[PDB]
Amino acid sequence: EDAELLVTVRGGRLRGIRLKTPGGPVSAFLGIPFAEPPMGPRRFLPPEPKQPWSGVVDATTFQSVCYQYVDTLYPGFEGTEMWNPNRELSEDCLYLNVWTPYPRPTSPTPVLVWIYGGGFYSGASSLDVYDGRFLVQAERTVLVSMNYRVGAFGFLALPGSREAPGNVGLLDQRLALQWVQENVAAFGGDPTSVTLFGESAGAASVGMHLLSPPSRGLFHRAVLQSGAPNGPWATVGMGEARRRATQLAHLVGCPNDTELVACLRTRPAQVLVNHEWHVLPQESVFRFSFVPVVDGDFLSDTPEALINAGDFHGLQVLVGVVKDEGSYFLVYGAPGFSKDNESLISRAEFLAGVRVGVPQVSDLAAEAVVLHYTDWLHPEDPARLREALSDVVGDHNVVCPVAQLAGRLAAQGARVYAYVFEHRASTLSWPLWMGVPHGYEIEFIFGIPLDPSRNYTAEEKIFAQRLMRYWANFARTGDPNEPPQWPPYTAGAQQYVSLDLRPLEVRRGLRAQACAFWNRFLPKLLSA
Amino acid sequence: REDAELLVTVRGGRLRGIRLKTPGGPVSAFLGIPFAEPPMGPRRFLPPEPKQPWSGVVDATTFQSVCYQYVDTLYPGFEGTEMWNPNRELSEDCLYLNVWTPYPRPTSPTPVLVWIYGGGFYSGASSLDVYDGRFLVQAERTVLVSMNYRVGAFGFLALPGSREAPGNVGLLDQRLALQWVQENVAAFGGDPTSVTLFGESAGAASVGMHLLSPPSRGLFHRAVLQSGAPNGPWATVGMGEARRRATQLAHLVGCPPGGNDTELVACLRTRPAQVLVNHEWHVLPQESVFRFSFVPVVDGDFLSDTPEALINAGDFHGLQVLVGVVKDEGSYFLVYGAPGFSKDNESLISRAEFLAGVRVGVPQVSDLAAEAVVLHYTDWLHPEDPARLREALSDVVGDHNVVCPVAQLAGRLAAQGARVYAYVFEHRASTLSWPLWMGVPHGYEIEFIFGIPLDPSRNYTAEEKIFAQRLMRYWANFARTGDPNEPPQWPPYTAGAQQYVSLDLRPLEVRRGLRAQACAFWNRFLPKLLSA
Ligand SMILES: *[C@@H]1O[C@H](CO[C@@H]2O[C@@H](C)[C@@H](O)[C@@H](O)[C@@H]2O)[C@@H](O[C@@H]2O[C@H](CO)[C@@H](O)[C@H](O)[C@H]2NC(C)=O)[C@H](O)[C@H]1NC(C)=O
Ligand SMILES: *[C@@H]1O[C@H](CO[C@@H]2O[C@@H](C)[C@@H](O)[C@@H](O)[C@@H]2O)[C@@H](O[C@@H]2O[C@H](CO)[C@@H](O)[C@H](O)[C@H]2NC(C)=O)[C@H](O)[C@H]1NC(C)=O
Ligand SMILES: *[C@@H]1O[C@H](CO[C@@H]2O[C@@H](C)[C@@H](O)[C@@H](O)[C@@H]2O)[C@@H](O[C@@H]2O[C@H](CO)[C@@H](O)[C@H](O)[C@H]2NC(C)=O)[C@H](O)[C@H]1NC(C)=O
Ligand SMILES: *[C@@H]1O[C@H](CO)[C@@H](O)[C@H](O)[C@H]1NC(C)=O
Repeated sequence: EDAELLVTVRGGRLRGIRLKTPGGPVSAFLGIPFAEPPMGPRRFLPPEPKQPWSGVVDATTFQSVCYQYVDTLYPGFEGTEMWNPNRELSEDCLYLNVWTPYPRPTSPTPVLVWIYGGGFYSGASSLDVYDGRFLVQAERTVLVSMNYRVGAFGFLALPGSREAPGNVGLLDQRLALQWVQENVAAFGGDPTSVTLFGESAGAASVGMHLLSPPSRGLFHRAVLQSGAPNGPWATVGMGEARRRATQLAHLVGCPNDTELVACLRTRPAQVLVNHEWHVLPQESVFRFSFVPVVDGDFLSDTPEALINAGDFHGLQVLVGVVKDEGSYFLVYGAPGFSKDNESLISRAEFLAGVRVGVPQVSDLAAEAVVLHYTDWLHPEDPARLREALSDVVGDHNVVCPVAQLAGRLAAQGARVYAYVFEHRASTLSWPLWMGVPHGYEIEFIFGIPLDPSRNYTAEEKIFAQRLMRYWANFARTGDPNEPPQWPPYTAGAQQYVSLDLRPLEVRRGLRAQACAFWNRFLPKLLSA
Repeated sequence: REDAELLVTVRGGRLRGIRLKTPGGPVSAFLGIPFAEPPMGPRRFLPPEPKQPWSGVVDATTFQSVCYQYVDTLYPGFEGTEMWNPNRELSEDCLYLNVWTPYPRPTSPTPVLVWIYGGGFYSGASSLDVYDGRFLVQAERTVLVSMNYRVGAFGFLALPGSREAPGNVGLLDQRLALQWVQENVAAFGGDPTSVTLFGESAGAASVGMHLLSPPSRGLFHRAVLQSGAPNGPWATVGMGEARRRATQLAHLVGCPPGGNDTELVACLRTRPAQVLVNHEWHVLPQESVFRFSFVPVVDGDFLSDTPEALINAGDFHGLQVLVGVVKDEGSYFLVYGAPGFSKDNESLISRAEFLAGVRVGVPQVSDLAAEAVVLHYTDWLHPEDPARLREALSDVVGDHNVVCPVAQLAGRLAAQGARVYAYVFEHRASTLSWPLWMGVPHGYEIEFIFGIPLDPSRNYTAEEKIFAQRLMRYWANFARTGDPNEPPQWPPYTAGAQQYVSLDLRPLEVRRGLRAQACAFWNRFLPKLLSA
């Protein structure tokens, strides 16, 4: 036996596995139970701590993926299958993973905690693109990632009810963060230096832990990649959450809240998944059925309101976006779009796409979108319309929520660093018209290009090593700079850097003109 | 001993004119021809009546009186403002017109240009030096006509429905002059079947209203709209708001001691003309720039609908129009009420003064609408740069009142059968007395259209004289042919390509879009916003 792979947690003993990287070995502890399995009567309920076990838990392989919808838009296509579950689905899915250097560190080592995205309806810590071995070897951190419940299992809410209070998937995350505080030192990690990082709904999750006091004591720094808690998709009101939960029950043959949840608990998990998309109020892209609910407990107010009221002195945040946030989502419902065409849409398709990408707004609000995003010297140019609808979806859902979060946090005491990721991977299987699509900086942050079995260029590996150094520099010090400098983002100067194969370039404004529309004017329009 | 060239018989009787010297040769001028009975006493606020025939010879030898009007006092003695102020005595006896013709008189019928001055429907006169028609007639051998029309309350006070102050009588003054041209211009050598209206600011709005009023449209064949359009937010008023303004004016001068309309106007008619002028600005609903108290009223008679609706519903096949704007339409107006502005300094305003100026420049709109304006005209990478803010507020006022109304009319006329030519005038005269930050201000293309640089007593450069001769040729070519191009080309403006040309000392340059991004806000979105 190898003593470096034997660890005792508070719940008992674990057996890890030695992993190889091109830079040397890494210790991995995969599939550590941190909660009791949320099954049967535990479905929809907050997680409970895993009870202690005798013997040695096998922690040499990833555990099951939480039950979720499986994308079937392009079967067998690398660009979609890389996000699909790579382990069997199960409601017994509340496990987390710890990578550490080999041999295990003997001094407290900074901890990175990864929260995956997936629109709160999908995702897994076991995805190849989230493999922590390269970050841990290159930058000598401890990396933790957890599975959390998604879809109805994590976020179905009948607000005020106790059988389905909502946001339990966020409580799964919080329980994992409490687990890190209590046990990460046994792996060499420093519980006093925990940096949360996450992408899309993972970034939204990070922001929500920033705005929920019970979570704030469990970490010290935050990274939000291509997502924010204050967008139009990451939260839902109590009334609409109840309507969606009630329609799902009807769609699966179920009838007060007590009897409703009891009937839902009798249904196979896959039956809930098969009706998940049909509780949305309209055809759309970038909207998900079961998301965090604002009900006064986990979030005592809207994320917007909590961001505006917060004192954020002493917090450092790293936030950013990819160059083309909107393009990926257009093939999931915007008319005229496909990954196998040029998607050169007409004005009619553009106008129809605006209602799909900006759903549930008045005709006047939609007219305002069309005004801002039309070039009135080229109102019908297909290439310009394609780019414009990509901008609509990306600005509305990602760029402008991130810009507002960054500006408000900076103006209220936080040190913010902002980036735009502008390198299209040579490996990218999506068509050229999508540019740098949503999600495709993750493989570089995790050092995946260092994997020899993959086909990245020599320059891309150096680029990955640069990004891993920025991220780990930020985790260690709150400052990504290697001591061309990366300046903090401020509400006035609005400075950010471009991340690509070229050295850092400092620019001003995260789509400032467009985001003034989404963040300043449009909310006034919807009030009246 | 008389000169046969200076004697003309019109339908009302005989006239005697004068021979005008010009740098290029002699011109015949008949200045101060009565075309209506004097609208005095009981005739105040009433539609004009045709001038009754006279015996003997009327001396049409000098400009007649300016119609009674407010006199600008913002910068006393400043050439930039005094050039627009009355240069004849003020009088309600002011319905006279002017005819310039070549010397000797043309033998074959000659195209006619008819000028309608601007001045916000509250001021102006055909006698202003800058409207001297002698150079156009000499250079391009056309007949030039200009008329005085009543302004202010005398021309546009309206108690809608009443026959004692029906409104729009200043427009009826213009139409009667136009009827006079149809009936009499051939006696001067002019061709009544080739008449081109042209005007600037309120004169341009007037031209457009004659295009949209069937009884006027039969009296001309082509139109030129300089820096103005009938569909602007300042050029017309609704029936109720016109009544409110008339009733408030009467109240401020002691009438009645609202109520009965006949009683009210009878009391108004006893008030001295200057007393009404002294309270004219007090009836506006708020502090503003580019808003005028008494303007054409949309009451179903002269205008059967709003100019917007008439433009959208009209068939304009067989019409040629020439339209355009100056480069900085808004700047002149900011010193008349926008906080922080003055011709004397650089008017580098603050953000707070910019936001306050938006409400002055876009008066009587909801807070939401004002927010939309601020959104579109703020550079959110430089939201507080004083120079950018000054320029932005100029664009706000200029796009809202001139550029975008002109662009809407140009686009709809073109799409509905008219041949349209569009320009942007971008030469700042060497003699301009306004400060440099104002750029090319509203109204300062006129002197080049009328060829004023050819006047020996003024100091224009030689290139500006050549420029002035170029523009006169464009305008006269359009008057003769419907196309400013001489028999680099000036392409027609269409709703798609939206091409226009730049007028300056360099040869014509073709460009696209009359501030298309901005005017989409004003012409397409903002009306939708004001509807809920
Ligand atoms: C680009 O493709 C889209 C989507 O079409 C799908 O993908 C291709 C395999 C193609 O062969 C289509 O049959 C597929 O439906 C096209 O938009 C579709 O057009 C069809 C036929 O008119 C219509 O039934 C679908 O509803 C449309 N789908 C969407 C999402 O709009 C689009 O026309 C193609 N672009 C081209 C050819 O330029
Ligand atoms: C509104 O007022 C006019 C005012 O005319 C009055 O005529 C006399 C009756 C006298 O009161 C004068 O001082 C006024 O000037 C009315 O029009 C008059 O009506 C009278 C009688 O009906 C008739 O001879 C004429 O129509 C008008 N006389 C004039 C002009 O001398 C009008 O009827 C009033 N309307 C209402 C509803 O009261
Ligand atoms: C630019 O001038 C404006 C306009 O008014 C000036 O006031 C005179 C006293 C004189 O200074 C001239 O240059 C101008 O005619 C200034 O704004 C004025 O400021 C004064 C004093 O605070 C105030 O009483 C007026 O109400 C202001 N007028 C307006 C229209 O707001 C402005 O301050 C000047 N800009 C500078 C000095 O940078
Ligand atoms: C033209 O020049 C002379 C001075 O040389 C003088 O008349 C004046 O300054 C200028 N302009 C006018 C209108 O007189």
